[PDB]
Amino acid sequence: IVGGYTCGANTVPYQVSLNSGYHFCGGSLINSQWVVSAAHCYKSGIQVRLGEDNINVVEGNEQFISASKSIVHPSYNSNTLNNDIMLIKLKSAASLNSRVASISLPTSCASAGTQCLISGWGNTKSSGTSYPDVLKCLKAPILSDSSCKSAYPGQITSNMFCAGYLEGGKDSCQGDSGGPVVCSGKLQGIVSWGSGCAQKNKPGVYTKVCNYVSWIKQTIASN
Ligand SMILES: Cc1cc(Br)c([O-])c(-c2nc3cc(C(N)=[NH2+])ccc3[nH]2)c1
Ligand SMILES: [Ca+2]
Ligand SMILES: [Cl-]
Repeated sequence: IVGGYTCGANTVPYQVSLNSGYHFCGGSLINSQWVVSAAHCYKSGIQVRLGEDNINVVEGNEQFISASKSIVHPSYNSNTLNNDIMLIKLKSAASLNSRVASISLPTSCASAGTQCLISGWGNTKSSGTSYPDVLKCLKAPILSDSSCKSAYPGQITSNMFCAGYLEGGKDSCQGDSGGPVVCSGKLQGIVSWGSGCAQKNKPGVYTKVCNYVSWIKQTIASN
């Protein structure tokens, strides 16, 4: 997260860190046994780390659970990143409490101007790499579809939306991929891609979760 602030320990209880010997992507807990992340964060050997604040220190509240299976959307296109969503089933259910809690899926899509909270342990520098130890947060609005398409002509599908600042300086970045974009208490986006990080007129692009709620429910119900 570039231009964001320190969230504060456990203030984002649905945030998870996907780990393979190091943090490589974020994710959101939607119930005690399932996490939603981005398809491009897929790899085998994933350990889901819940209740984290400093990812390099065991401070208490952490729950480390191995992934039992990861389900990448069947129509995921790695070249366009269209359908960039993945579900991860945990080997055992997590213990939910005030520090580890799930976030609700939306019933309707959000409108442009909606203010959302984006969080993650991704890079904090737009020109260079500085990875933080604690969770960073950023409040960012959803942009209109015309501004989004004007910024990325021919690359925005109906399963994506832009959120951020066109002046540059505040944005999600590598390492934040897979994490949550929460607006009014509902998970509306998943950190997916963008051109560089925090560059002027190149806002972040997010997977539009409201388009996948029936797919997530049906897939969870059959697995
Ligand atoms: C080299 C590399 C590898 C991976 Br895997 C990423 O997810 C990314 C990446 N760049 C990103 C840029 C943004 C942004 N909002 N500007 C968001 C997620 C990103 N993820 C970059
Ligand atoms: Ca820790
Ligand atoms: Cl277009």
